[PDB]
Amino acid sequence: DGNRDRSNNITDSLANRTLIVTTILEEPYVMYRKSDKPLYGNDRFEGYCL
Repeated sequence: DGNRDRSNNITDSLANRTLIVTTILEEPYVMYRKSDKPLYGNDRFEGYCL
């Protein structure tokens, strides 16, 4: 078998993986959001990278 060699418009396996990303603090790419409440989760930041 020479194989069918499938190519898909969207290449993801149902998106069942948590991407591991490391970041640093730099304007305007990364900063804390302006709030007076404690920050939690993945939304403690904002900027171009997010």
